[PDB]
Formats: sequence, C-alpha cells, structure tokens
Amino acid sequence: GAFMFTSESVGEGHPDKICDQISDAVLDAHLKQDPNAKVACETVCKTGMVLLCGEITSMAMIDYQRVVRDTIKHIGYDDSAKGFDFKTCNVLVALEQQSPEDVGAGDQGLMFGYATDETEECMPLTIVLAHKLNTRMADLRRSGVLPWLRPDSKTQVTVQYVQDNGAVIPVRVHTIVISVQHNEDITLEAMREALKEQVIKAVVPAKYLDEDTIYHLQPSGRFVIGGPQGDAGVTGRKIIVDTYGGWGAHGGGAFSGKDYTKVDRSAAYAARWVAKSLVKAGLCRRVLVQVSYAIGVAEPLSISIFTYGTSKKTERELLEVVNKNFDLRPGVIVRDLDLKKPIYQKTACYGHFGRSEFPWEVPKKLVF
Amino acid sequence: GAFMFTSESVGEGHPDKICDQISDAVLDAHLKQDPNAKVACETVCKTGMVLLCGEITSMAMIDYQRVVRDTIKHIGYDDSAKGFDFKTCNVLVALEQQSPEDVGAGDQGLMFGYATDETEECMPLTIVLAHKLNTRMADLRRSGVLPWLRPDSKTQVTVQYVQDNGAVIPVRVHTIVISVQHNEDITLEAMREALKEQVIKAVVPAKYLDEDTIYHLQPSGRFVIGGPQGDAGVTGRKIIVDTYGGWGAHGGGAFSGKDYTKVDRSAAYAARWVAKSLVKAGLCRRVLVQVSYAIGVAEPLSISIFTYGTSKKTERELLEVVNKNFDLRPGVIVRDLDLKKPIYQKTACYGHFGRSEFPWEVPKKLVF
Amino acid sequence: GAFMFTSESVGEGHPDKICDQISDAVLDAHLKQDPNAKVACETVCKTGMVLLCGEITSMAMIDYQRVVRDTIKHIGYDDSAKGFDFKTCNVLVALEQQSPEDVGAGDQGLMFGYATDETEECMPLTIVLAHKLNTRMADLRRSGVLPWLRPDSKTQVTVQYVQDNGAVIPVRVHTIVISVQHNEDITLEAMREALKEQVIKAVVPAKYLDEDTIYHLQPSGRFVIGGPQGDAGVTGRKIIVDTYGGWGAHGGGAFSGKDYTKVDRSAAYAARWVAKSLVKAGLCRRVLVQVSYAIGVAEPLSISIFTYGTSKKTERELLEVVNKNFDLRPGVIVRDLDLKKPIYQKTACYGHFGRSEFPWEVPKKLVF
Amino acid sequence: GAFMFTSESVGEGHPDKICDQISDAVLDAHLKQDPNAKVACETVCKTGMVLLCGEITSMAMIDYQRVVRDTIKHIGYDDSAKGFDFKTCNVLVALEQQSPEDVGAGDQGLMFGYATDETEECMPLTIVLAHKLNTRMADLRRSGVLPWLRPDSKTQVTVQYVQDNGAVIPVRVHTIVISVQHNEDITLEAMREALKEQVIKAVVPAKYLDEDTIYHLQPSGRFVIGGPQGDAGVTGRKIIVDTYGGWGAHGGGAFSGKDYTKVDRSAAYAARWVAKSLVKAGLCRRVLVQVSYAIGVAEPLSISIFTYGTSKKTERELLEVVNKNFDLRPGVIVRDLDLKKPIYQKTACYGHFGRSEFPWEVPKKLVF
Ligand SMILES: Nc1ncnc2c1ncn2[C@@H]1O[C@H](COP(=O)(O)OP(=O)(O)OP(=O)(O)O)[C@@H](O)[C@H]1O
Ligand SMILES: Nc1ncnc2c1ncn2[C@@H]1O[C@H](COP(=O)(O)OP(=O)(O)OP(=O)(O)O)[C@@H](O)[C@H]1O
Ligand SMILES: N[C@@H](C[C@H]1CO1)C(=O)O
Ligand SMILES: N[C@@H](C[C@H]1CO1)C(=O)O
Ligand SMILES: [K+]
Ligand SMILES: [K+]
Ligand SMILES: [K+]
Ligand SMILES: [K+]
Ligand SMILES: [Mg+2]
Ligand SMILES: [Mg+2]
Ligand SMILES: [Mg+2]
Ligand SMILES: [Mg+2]
Ligand SMILES: [Mg+2]
Ligand SMILES: [Mg+2]
Repeated sequence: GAFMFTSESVGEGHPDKICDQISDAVLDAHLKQDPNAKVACETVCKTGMVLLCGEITSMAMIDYQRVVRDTIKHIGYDDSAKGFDFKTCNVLVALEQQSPEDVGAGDQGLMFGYATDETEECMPLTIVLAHKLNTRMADLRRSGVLPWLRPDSKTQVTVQYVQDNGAVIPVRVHTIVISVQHNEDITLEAMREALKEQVIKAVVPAKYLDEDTIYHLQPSGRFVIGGPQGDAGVTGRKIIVDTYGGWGAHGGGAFSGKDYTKVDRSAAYAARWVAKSLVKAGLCRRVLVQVSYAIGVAEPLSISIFTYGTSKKTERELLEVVNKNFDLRPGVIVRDLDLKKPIYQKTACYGHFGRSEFPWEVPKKLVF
Repeated sequence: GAFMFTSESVGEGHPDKICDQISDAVLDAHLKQDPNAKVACETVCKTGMVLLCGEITSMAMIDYQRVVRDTIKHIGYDDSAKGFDFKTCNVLVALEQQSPEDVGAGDQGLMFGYATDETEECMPLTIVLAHKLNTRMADLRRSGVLPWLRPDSKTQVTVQYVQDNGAVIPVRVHTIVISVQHNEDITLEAMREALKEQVIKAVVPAKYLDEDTIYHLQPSGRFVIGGPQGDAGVTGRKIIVDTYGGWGAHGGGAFSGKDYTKVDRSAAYAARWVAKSLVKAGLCRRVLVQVSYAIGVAEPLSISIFTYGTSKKTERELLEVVNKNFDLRPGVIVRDLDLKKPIYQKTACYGHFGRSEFPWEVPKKLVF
Repeated sequence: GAFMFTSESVGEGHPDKICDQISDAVLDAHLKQDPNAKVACETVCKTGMVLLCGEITSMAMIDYQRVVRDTIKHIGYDDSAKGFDFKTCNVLVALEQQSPEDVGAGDQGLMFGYATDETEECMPLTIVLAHKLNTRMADLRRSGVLPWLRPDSKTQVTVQYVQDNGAVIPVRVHTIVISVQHNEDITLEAMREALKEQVIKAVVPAKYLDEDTIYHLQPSGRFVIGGPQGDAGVTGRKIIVDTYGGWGAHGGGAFSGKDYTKVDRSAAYAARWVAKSLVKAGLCRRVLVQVSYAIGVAEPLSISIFTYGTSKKTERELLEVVNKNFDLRPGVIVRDLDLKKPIYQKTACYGHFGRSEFPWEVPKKLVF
Repeated sequence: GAFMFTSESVGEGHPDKICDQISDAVLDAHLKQDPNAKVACETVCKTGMVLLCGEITSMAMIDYQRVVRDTIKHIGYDDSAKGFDFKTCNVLVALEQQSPEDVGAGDQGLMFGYATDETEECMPLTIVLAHKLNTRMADLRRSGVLPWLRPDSKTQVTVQYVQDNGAVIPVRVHTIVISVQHNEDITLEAMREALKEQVIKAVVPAKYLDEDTIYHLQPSGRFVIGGPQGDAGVTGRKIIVDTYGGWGAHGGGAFSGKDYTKVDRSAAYAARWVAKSLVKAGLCRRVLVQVSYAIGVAEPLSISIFTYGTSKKTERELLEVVNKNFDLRPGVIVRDLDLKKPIYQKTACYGHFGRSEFPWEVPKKLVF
C-alpha cells in the first residue's frame, strides 16, 4: 500500500543539540553526587556565548563552568574558526541552586510509545538511518579518518514504503540529504565522495541502496565557519528528532534538562519500553501505546494500546498483558529503569529511542 | 472503542509564546512595507530581557524597539509586578538586516495535515477546548470582567472518547487543568470559582460537562509574579500546541519567525487546508494528509491521504480528488492562501489551526 | 587667595556604585574563607540584569547568586518599581574560579596620597560634605524618617575657599546640588523641604551655611522609577568619588574588585595613611605624598612628599620622618593595615578615604 | 628638586578603549547626518560580544551593526584567534533612538585644564611618550613592518624629573614597560628586540634614553589570544589615560559617548585650550586652569588660573588676559572649537590632549 516517509537528525554540533547536551550534562553532574537532585534547567547559545538558566534543588558541589566547557570540548569545539571554543566562549550562568514507589504523577499528562519491527532497534528505518548517518560522521571525526569533518551536521532520510496486511515495510532509500560543517582545506568534490562511500554506504544496508537513490551531499555548497550559531541555539527545540522522526505521536513535552521526576521524560521512556517489549514478544509488528496520567494519582489513568491490525491477540487482550507485566507508576518506572543514573547526556543526541544501551530499550520478558 | 486523550495550550503571556508572537510581529512589520521581505528571526526572553536574533533580507524601515515593546504591551505586560513591563524591559536587538509560481521547494520536507469532524472547526475537541479556554481568559482580562487575570496561563483538557466504524467521537470532558497568572488582591477560592463558572462553563458545551468531570484550577496555589521567566522563553518550542495537540503527526518544523517561503509553514498550512476541505466535502470524517517535497522540485513529491476507514471514496480516488482540486506547489500556495499578508502574529498564539479567520481554514469547494 | 571648588558623590543605588559594591562583596565573601584568595572581578548592571565577570583563584565555597542578591537587597532594592528587585533580577555569572613580607610590587606604579587639616577627617570639605550628604539620606531611608527616599542619589558640593600662607581654608558652602530617587506618593515641594532641613542642615556645619548659599534639590524634577539603570552600571567608573573629589592626584587605578595584592589598592591606602599621619602629627597642614613602585622590586622606588609650604620641617626632612616611621613595601602594607580582612564592601561606597573605621585612616604615631 | 613620575596608555585593542571608540563612532555617525544629534551612549564588550547601550535623540539613519563592526575592523580585529572578529562577534544593540550662544551650562561642574612646556605638545613627557609608544606600534602593525603585532597593548613610562624655580623639567626615562598582544609564530626574544629598537628608540628622544634606563618588554611572557576580554571592557573607565596621565586634576567626568552639549567634554577641551594658549604665549611654563560652571548659568562661575610660580604676569593679571581673550560659555565653546564635527572617534584613543589635529590643541593668539 505504497507511501513514502522522511525523517531527520542533527549532529552534536547543532546549536539546539548543544543546549540539550549541556542541560543534560548539568543533570548528570548532579545525579553523581545526589541521585535525588531536582533538576530543571535549560541552555541557550549563540556564537561563543552560552547561557545556563534554571532552578535546581540539589545538594552537590558542581563547577558549572567546568560542566559546560567540558561538554563543548566533547562535542569537538576546541578551535576558533569552528564557531565555538570551550576555552574562550562566554559561559553566563544564571542558574539558581537551593539545597534541601506510590508517589503520584505530577501534571495531567499523556505519553506516547511506539515500536515497529522494520529494524532490529524497533524504530522507523527513516529515523534510524538518519541518526546512524550522523553517528558515523562523528566516529570518522573522532577517529581521524575524516579530519575535515566538524561537529555541526544535519541529516534527512526519505524511504519508500509499502504496507502489509498489518503495517509498514521499507522498500528502498529514495533520497538522502546530508550537510556537515567542515574545515577550509577540503574540496566540495572530496567531501561529497567521502559522504557517499565512507558514511552512507557504510551504514545503509545494501538492500535499500539503489541505482536511482538520490544523494544531496552538502547541497548548499560550503558550511565551514557555520558552527553552532544559526542565530541561536535552544534546549527542547528538537522534540521530534529526539523521538520517532514523526512516526508515533507527540504531546510536545521536552526531555533534556528535566530530571526523572517529570513524567514527560520517565513515562515517555516507560511507554517506549512496553512498546518495544510487545513487538519483541511477537505480540504485534507495530504498536502505538498511549499512557495517560492524572495529576496527583500514581497509577496510570488509562493506557491504550494501538496496533494497526498487526497483532493476533487483540487490543484488550494485549492490555491485560501489559497490566500483568508492567507497573507504569512514576516511582516504579524510575526504579525499574534505573532513572537516577547519569546517562542523560548520551541521551541528549542521536535520539532517545533506539539505542539498546538505555534501560527502556531492553525488552521486558512478557509472561503473556 | 474507548480511549482517552489530553491536550494543552498556553496563554499569550507564556514565555515561549511571547517569543513566538514577537518573532511573528517582526515578520508582520516587514510584510507591510515589503511583501517579499525574507524573514528568519527568533526571540529569547528572561525577566524583563528580550533578545531579538535573526537574519532578515528586506527593504523596509522598522523600529524593532517599537515592534517588540508594542507586542509586549498587547500581551498585557505594562506593570512591574507582572514579570514584564514594555516600558522598562531590556530589548537587546542582535538582528542582521540586508536590503536586496513554479519556484521550487526549499529543503527536502514532509508536511502533515489533519482534520476530524468532531467539532465545527475540524480540529480535535481536546485541543480546541484547550485553546478556547485560554482565549476566554484573555477576553475577561481585556474586557475587565476578571481584572485579576494576568497574561501567563496554561491549559490542559482531557476528553474520553470512543471510536465509530471509522473514527473518533468525543463523549465527555474527563478532567480540566487550568493555571493562570494573577494579581495579589484575589483569593484562591474566588479564582477557582470564576474559572469554573465564567471560563470553563462559558466555553465547554453542556453535552461534555459532567457531575464527575474533574477540575484542577490553580493546582499549585498562587501564580502571582510568575511573569515571563519560566527559566527563559524561546521561539519554536511550543510546536505541538501550535498544531493538533498531539493528534496528527509532526515532523518537527517550527512556524513562528519564518516567512512564507519556508515550506515548514506554507506547506503545513496547505496540508491543513486540503484536510479540512476533504472532511467538509463529506469525503471523510477524519483525515491525515501527508505531503512530501523534494529539494529543488516545485511539484510535491508524493502526497498521501490517510483516512481511517471513514471515507467511502477510497484512498487513490480521494488522491485524484486532491490532484484535481489542489496545486500544492510552494509558490501557488502562497498566492492562493494570500501568505504575503501580515496575519502571522495572530497565528502565533492560541493555535495555527482551527480559527476560520485564516486562509487555510476556509474549505475549498472540491469538485470531486 | 580665593578660589572655589566642587566635588560630588553618589548613593549606594547609583549603577556604578552597585557594581563597585557587588564586586567588593564577592571579594569579602572569599576573604572570609580564604584570606589568600586571589580576587579580580568586576560587575555590570542594567535594569534587573547583573553580570558578574572575573578571574578569581580561591579555595572557598561561595554562592554568587546569594552574594549578589544580598548586596542588592542591602542597597534597598526589594520592590519592583524601584528599578531593581533582588528576588527577580537576572544575575548572570560568567565568573571563572580556580582552586590553588618582601614580596615585590606587581606592575610599575605610582600611587598618590593626600590630606588637609580643613576637616577632622583630613579630607577636603567639599568631598566630605558630598559623602556625608548621601550617607545621611541612607540613614533616614533605613530608619524610616524619610520613607519616600530610594537608593539612587547624586550629590555635589561647591565651597568657596581662601589660601593661607600655606594652604586651603574653606569659607562657606556656595551651592549644593542633590538628586535622589523617590517613591510616587511624595510631592516635589515636600522633598526639597526635607532635603534642606533634615539632610543638608543636619550635616553641614552652621559656619558654612549662608543666607546666600544656593540650593538645587531635585533640579530635574522627578526621579521615581529611575533606579540603577542609567543606561548601564559599571565597576571602577567612579574613580574620583572614591578618592579625594578631584583634590589630590590620581593615576587612574580602580579599587573595587581587586584584592590586597594589587598595588593600585593597597599602596593607595598606604599613601593616604602616611599623608593623614603627617598632618595629624603637626608636620604640615596639607600634603600630597607620592609613592612610586618598580615591577619586581618590593621597596618603593622613590617616595615624594609634597607640602604646599605648610610644613616647617622641609621636604627631605619629612621624607626621613616617613622613612623612619613607615615601611611601604606591599607585603608589609597588607600586614600592617590588616588588608586580608573583609571590609572592602563598606569601602565600595561613600568614599575610600575619610572614614576612621578603616586601618589606613588611623594615624600612625610618627616618632619624628 | 628631584622626584619621579609614571604614566600609562593603552592601545586601540584594549577592551575599555574599544568601547570608548565604538561609543564615539556612534557619535560621529550621527553628527555627519545631524550636527545637532543628542548622543548619550556607552559600550560594553566581552570576547566577541559587544553591547551598545544608550539614549540618543537624533534624526539620522544609522546602521549600528555597521558602525560597531567597522570600528572593530579598524582596530584590527578581523581574525578569530585575535580575541575578536568583526564578522563573527555578537553585536547586541539595546540603543533607544528618538527623532525630534548663550545657552546655559548643564549640571553644576568644575573642569580642569593643564599644560607644561616640557614638550612641544604642552603635555607631560611621561604621558606623551606613553601615547606615542602605542601609536608607533599601531603604525608598524598597519604598515606591515611588525606583522606579529596585535591590537591590544599597554604602555607605562616613568621619567625622572627636577624642578626649576618654577616647574617641571624631565631629565631621563628611568624605566619603560610595554606589553602588546601578538601572533603565535614569533619568539619572545624577537619581540623584545623589536620593541626596543623599532618602537622605543624610534620615538623616545636620545636625550632621555640611558645606559641604565630599565626596559620591561612583555614582562608577563606571552600575550597571544589575549584579545578584548580583560574581564569585560567598558566605556569611560580609562579617564586618566584620556587626559594628563595623572598630572593635572580630574573631577571624574568621562568623555567618550557624550556629545558636545555635555560640559564634561566641551568645557574640558576649552580648559585645555586656554592652558595650552597661555604657555605658548610665554605667559607661563606650567598652568592648571580651573573653570567652574553653575547649572543654568551660561557664563563660567569663576575661573582660576594656577601657575606654579612660572609666570611673571601674576595670577589675576593672567585671569584678565583669559577674560579678554576667551569666552568660555558652553555654546561659544562648541562654535569656536567646531565641536559639531565628527572627530570624536580619533579622540577616543591615544589621548584627548596633546595631538595638534584637534581644535582645542591649536593655541589662540592671546592679545594680552
Ligand atoms: N536569512 C534568511 N532568509 C530566509 N530564511 C532563513 C534565513 N536565515 C535562516 N532561515 C531559515 O530558518 C532555518 C535555519 O536557522 P539556524 O540559523 O538555527 O541553523 P542550523 O541550526 O545550523 O540549521 P537547522 O536547525 O535548520 O538544521 C532554515 O530552515 C531556514 O529556512
Ligand atoms: N538622551 C540623552 N541626551 C543627552 N545626554 C544624555 C542622555 N542620556 C544620558 N546623557 C548624559 O550622560 C550622563 C547620564 O547617564 P546614566 O544613565 O549613567 O545615569 P545615573 O547613573 O543615574 O547618572 P550619573 O551617573 O550622571 O550620576 C549625564 O551626565 C548626561 O549628560
Ligand atoms: N548551516 C546551514 C547551511 C550552511 C551553508 O550555510 C545548514 O546547516 O544547513
Ligand atoms: N536619574 C537622573 C535624573 C532623573 C530625572 O531623570 C539623575 O540621577 O540625575
Ligand atoms: K523557529
Ligand atoms: K518543542
Ligand atoms: K561614559
Ligand atoms: K576609571
Ligand atoms: Mg542544518
Ligand atoms: Mg539546505
Ligand atoms: Mg531542523
Ligand atoms: Mg545622578
Ligand atoms: Mg540634573
Ligand atoms: Mg557622575
């Protein structure tokens, strides 16, 4: 039942993602010394000018200059011409820091969860490829293989699909668009060549690459001193690339900068968890689990499972499976998913869903 | 086939929405003197400190201090204690301004469109009520009826639904959560009363209000000097409340601050247009139109119509209807929808979709 | 030998003085936990926006938000309309903090010292009155006597003089100009009355007030919401009001924000010390002691005493007196003057010289 | 009657001086299109971040981005590593601009004027050499002779003197300290050599250079990426280097950023004028002219001439000479000195007094 789809992703150097990372870096920095630290911060950046804002109630001694500059360094901003230098950039900290199982969900909410068997990650091929494309470039950057590669990048992958008396089977990569920052001493011809052979063909399965697949490598020509500038970088502004690439559903809640007590993060992770578990357990080929919460109440206020006719069990057979295998109460979620652990920075880029190294990406058994 | 859903909205005083409005105000200010002005700006705010960033190629004389302060005034920030005063706030302008039909879509893209017949607006009841709730409060604020009401507010509406051999029929409002900024001389008891009788019951259809409907009015107690700080307001960070409240699909593209040449705005409007037209024309009760574009190409690179079995015509009968009634090329969109007109500021709050006063909300005839 | 002179002073609310105080507050905050803390910081302010910049090598845990906001509170900025509120203002900290007798003067330098017997403080009448005028207003502000009085103020005192076979004897106050911030509910007539009876006549000696003395109280009319705004407040920009009101000599070195290791502060204090000691010891009625230092060298590179023919001993009789009573080496200065003590904030306003509560203002014995 | 003296100066790259220049550049930019423009602005900078603040009532169309960036370019900040790049730095403009002979002096004031015959400029040798030292380095920088030389520099000159039955005769340069920013590819040994032969010996008269003269060239080692940070540059913070190097007297009034209607600038210039005229006319070898003004009154409220026994005429013979040759009323000053002309930027560095190219530096005839 043909149709096409497109998704995008950005590198660690993208202004918005730098802020997402810095904000989560500050979250990690607090969890390490106080796993109960209450973090609620965000970052704003603009050409060698980083603004750390926020309200965090914690009892840990943190050097914000250090955690911000280290994060910028990690990203690869050490030289001047790159558009950022951790040693010279302005780090204005306007942060306010205080000191002092059946909890109960804060703020009326509605979290979504999604999973599909089109890839081993249980995530849409389009967004998976988009992320992996950026990931590979960072590897080649950090390894030395492609030393002209700079932190800021953007990726878009559009794949042609076809339904299947259930749902969504990828056929081929229609077109790929990739833009990456770079050093001056490297020709546009050499860049485009390296992008096709060393990054694209090294990550995209042969089955999907074609003789007609369209490539748009460095479309706008050069992107040298571009760096994290844009016109400004912000936290929580890359909401779709952090999730499913526009495939599931999204209520609008941002992740980065918020601790594990905010249902926007925790419950979203939990919802992904059950979704991935369901498909992995063969109970369906594609699911859209919807978990609702009521302010004050701990136990979820109605969970809905949305298969697209890919399950044999039947919604409200699968719900009992979820109700017998999962305890989606906020407090239990953080305990079961080990959400007090400082893993948030690595979650701040290349997508929150898909990578198996995260607790919520490990499928639960599911006793049926 | 019961399930529940929640959506939210924010008032004109919400930090993020102030930036969305200011950014669009600057867009309007340019269109009035140069309908071909190229606008690409964004705003950042934090307690009496507004930062205007951006790159705009136009040929019009604009007083940015005036357009920013006027917008803050319009929102209702004229006094000190409110958290913002257009006469005293810092307006730092770091804006860069230059001077000098079958066009062709910029940037690979994928826009979504959505519509449902559950309301006359052809928008989800949950998000419609959420918006209207905030709208009413602004009215009472500006009229004088509720003089304690302040600009910043947040609304959440969760409605219980039930499918219908097609899709989505609202049954009742399960719970409503509303938080609004206020003056000191007004009791929490009087506020909660006014919110239930004068705002909620004055906008929510009797059919949906119940004896069990849950109300959470000013849950967190007092919200006085809670003016625009919210740890830094930003443009393009309220992506879901500007669209369908998490009901359709969203690629992640922000509207505010971008002119009519960016497919992220124009094409999204166009997609909404056809969706609303389809249901209005009786061709379906609920649609998710998906329009894809290819960088360089003008004509859309595959449009997909997604009814949920609510149409009698059948997808790929409805596609021809769309192909015979619509010309979704970028240039034609702006011409047909009159996108060079300065209406963008009023679009910057209370949702981009739903209100009939916008071109894209006027259903096209549809000759079938 | 008639001539006239004018001097000025500013209140604790003056933008520049707020920065001088905040910078010294940060210095005090470090000395209390590490008397060897290396402080080099400065502040910038602009309408509820404070920027703390600087490089400080210390080993003490300081809450910069607390030390900045407390200082703003102390000044009297607690309400909105005053132009500053310590609870709501933006405190952006871009501060960089590290951790790890015959020393030797840093930086070639030339410090000046001055003293005259026209007042018991051994300071020019014009600047003494100017300071005391502002001091009194703060008292009435903090006591409650004049509750309409606000932090920001400016004072100017011009006195008619006459030489005396030596030097400088004040005759009468020619004119006084005083401007002070205020609350709305207070008439310009009532303000001007209170300024003349309760502040001016309560501090200026009867001998100097005349029937012709000119008063300019609130000349520019109102000064309500003025507050610390100007167009910006800065540290080290009020160099003359911090010293002698334009009577001695000044090389240009700023005090506030610099620790005791900077000769600009320490040596200037030391020079004042010896000057005050000389006149107090009857060795002269007016002196201008000039102490020069050589980078690397500890012992002063030539000290010059400048009496205006007011001494009977004779320059290079008085120099030996100074060389036999004083050891102006940097390290000895800090030890003898107890410069590791956190008294710097109170030094940041109303003048560094004159007030007896400071070590350098206590005359040394002088054995001759 | 031996004694020593030291003075300092800074290059065009010094943070404070960049702000002084930028502020005056904005003043020039307005005078060119509206000679009656009311300018009152100041600048703040910090590592690729320039903040333009101010209130200017004028009727001229100015591109502040252009005037700020052009000024940074002129200074020599075009590359990244230098600590500033006019093409990439953040120029935040928070400027507020409106549109619409016997005047009368604004604000009670007391301006000073100074002159001495020890140099042809009629300025202290110490400050003249200090300025010229920085001037020469800029020449070699802009010519190409010393291509490693960067904008930011600091100079200190200490000269040994001796009185002379009147006053002040320089004997020799005791020590010279000079620090200048530089490029990486240049040895500390080569720099120090070039500073002694090509800059110092090329500007300092043979008569003053000795075999004992002490040189401190690049004392602190390397000053590479030491671009304009210096923990925030500011306008009006280099008050003494803009005048007499601590030789005359200074009330504390700043010049840069203020138009010709502010007595702080105009009257100070006028006072210098008469001082230079007096010595040039042989009426004295050293003078300290003191001009006082009364708020509202146009004609100066008492002028005092202070020779140090270097005049044969006798104070109050010289006063009549000044009263018969000069009309120091504010309005007349601007007319006679052509103060509506945009020459203020070149006045913003290397000293306001001394250079003959300025109106106030051209000695008036003096008919006696
Ligand atoms: N001068 C301009 N004229 C027209 N459109 C512009 C202009 N400047 C920016 N834009 C638009 O807004 C978006 C770019 O902003 P930004 O400076 O944040 O860079 P980036 O972070 O490197 O890019 P991106 O976030 O899109 O991947 C683009 O999609 C573009 O359409
Ligand atoms: N719009 C303007 N037009 C002309 N001159 C101005 C203007 N705005 C400011 N000035 C000048 O510069 C100085 C005022 O600046 P500021 O805003 O720092 O206020 P303040 O700190 O409250 O005052 P002050 O420091 O002089 O005691 C005045 O001496 C005045 O001459
Ligand atoms: N930085 C932009 C394009 C570069 C060429 O200006 C981008 O990431 O797409
Ligand atoms: N704030 C200014 C004057 C007030 C009236 O605008 C001052 O301190 O002189
Ligand atoms: K945006
Ligand atoms: K968002
Ligand atoms: K100034
Ligand atoms: K100064
Ligand atoms: Mg990009
Ligand atoms: Mg592009
Ligand atoms: Mg993007
Ligand atoms: Mg004042
Ligand atoms: Mg005045
Ligand atoms: Mg002043």
